[PDB]
Amino acid sequence: EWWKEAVVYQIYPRSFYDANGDGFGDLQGVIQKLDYIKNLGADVIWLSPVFDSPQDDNGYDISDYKNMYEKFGTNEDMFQLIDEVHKRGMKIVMDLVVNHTSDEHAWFAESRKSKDNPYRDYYLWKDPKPDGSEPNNWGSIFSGSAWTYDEGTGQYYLHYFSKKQPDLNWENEAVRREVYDVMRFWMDRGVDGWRMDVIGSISKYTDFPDYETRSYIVGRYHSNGPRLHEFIQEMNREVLSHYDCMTVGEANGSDIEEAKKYTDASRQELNMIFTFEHMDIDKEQNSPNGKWQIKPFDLIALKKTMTRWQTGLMNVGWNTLYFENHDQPRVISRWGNDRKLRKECAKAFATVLHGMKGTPFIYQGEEIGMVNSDMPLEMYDDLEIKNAYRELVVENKTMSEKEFVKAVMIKGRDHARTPMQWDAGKHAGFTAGDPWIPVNSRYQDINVKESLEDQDSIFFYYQKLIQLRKQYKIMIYGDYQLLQENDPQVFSYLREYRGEKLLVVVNLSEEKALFEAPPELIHERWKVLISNYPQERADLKSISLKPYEAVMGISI
Ligand SMILES: OC[C@H]1NC[C@H](O)[C@@H](O)[C@@H]1O
Repeated sequence: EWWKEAVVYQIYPRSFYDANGDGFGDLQGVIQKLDYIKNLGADVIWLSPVFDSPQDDNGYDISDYKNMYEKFGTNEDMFQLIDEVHKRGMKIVMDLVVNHTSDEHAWFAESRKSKDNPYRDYYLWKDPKPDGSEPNNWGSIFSGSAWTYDEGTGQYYLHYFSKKQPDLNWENEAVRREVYDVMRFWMDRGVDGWRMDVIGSISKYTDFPDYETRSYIVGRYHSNGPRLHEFIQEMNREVLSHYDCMTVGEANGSDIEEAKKYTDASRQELNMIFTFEHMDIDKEQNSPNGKWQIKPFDLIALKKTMTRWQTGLMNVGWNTLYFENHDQPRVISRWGNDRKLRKECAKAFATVLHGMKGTPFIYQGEEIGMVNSDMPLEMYDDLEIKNAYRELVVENKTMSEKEFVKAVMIKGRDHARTPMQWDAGKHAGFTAGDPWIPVNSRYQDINVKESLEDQDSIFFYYQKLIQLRKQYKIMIYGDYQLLQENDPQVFSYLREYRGEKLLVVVNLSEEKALFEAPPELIHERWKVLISNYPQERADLKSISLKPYEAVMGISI
């Protein structure tokens, strides 16, 4: 169970480091930056997908599971990376993307040819309605219908994501066997585990029932299908049980009850899952604009949600801890201050997360406080934006252009995908060429070089949080109790382990706040383990908190 004690660094490789100068981050670039990641202190790297792919969804549309996309390199580069990771005592986790393939995968190129093609049932084909329309009213996560018509065979195929991402038919045992072969191919070559892309979607309701009623709907049927956990238990039996591996499922649609199904060790499924419930607190529940209908940051909602996951998986299963990935904006821009208080704010969110029970995930650039971009809408790359613009602004007019732009400036996935900022030179030192997407305009002030030269950097704060997790067993194995539950500024909680107490107090606001210890804790003596402000005190019975002040103390 080394995965319980791990800290994971997530790499989005096309934006991490470009070794050959074409503006596209590559595998040799990752290799050159492994020493940086090890010095930070992560011991597991999760690579977003580098498999061959036409890049309709930047690698999450896979056309060959057993070869690299040309701009990342060759399998020989991938094998070298695996060796270089292991040489440094680290582990490498790959992205398993098996809810769907590219429509340019050989399986689909065969499948679509005819209803009697041997690969026809590798995907999900349905007749039109009598009037020619789609089999049902299901929507794609990237706007529009979940179905696309094939003129040649007169049937629609299903895609929860883009039209170039047809969903695999997991009802077909041959499909499941192909997936397990891919897993064994890579695990036999040293891959230490898998992050499983939208694993909550692999089981469908084969009736494809309409949602109740907007033309296209995404809801309860898009995840948690009737055979989901049967399939994952099979995957464990056939593959995962045969390897010393780590698994994290990207569990779309997960609540805390579903998380127990996924992560209870006695169920022999996965080690941990990503949920979206803490990421969902700033969208309206059921707007036609989905994620783009933004609500202000609500700390009470964050506290209640994260607390439900800490208590729900306190003594069974295991949590993941994240605020950032390649699908989320920079958290300090989204929910905090990314200007005069950027360093304090970045360290505050880091303290909230890393003081909890679970496996922390650091997204590339989070550890230096990277921020959202001011680039104009036409410089965004993500197909999600182009498609939502068409549906929400042009066709349905449920958002004005101005409000859509404002929402994309807060939540667009490309705020995670601008190049990693290594120094204040050209293109922040990401590339000698022309980057595939613009470098954030603030890179001269925010970059790895200045971070390593500044003892007060966010980077060294993250490095210390990781050191503390390795030093203080209470951080890995202590229980969890929310304090000051209804305080709208202060996120405070207590971990307990073998008579020790860990107190975490974080002001997640720009204004002065007040922490008062619960009365039974007022006479404890504390050693401050970390704070984003200087501390010289052993009593924490009341703390007058400055903007974004974070304190972590251990009882003595
Ligand atoms: O594969 C579809 C979808 N799954 C979730 C991934 O994190 C996201 O980047 C991708 O677009």
